Amino acid sequence: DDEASTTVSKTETSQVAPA
Repeated sequence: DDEASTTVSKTETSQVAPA
């Protein structure tokens, strides 16, 4: 829930969207 998009595909590219 840190990055909004998804739990599944939660990688570095996902983490970049907040930080």
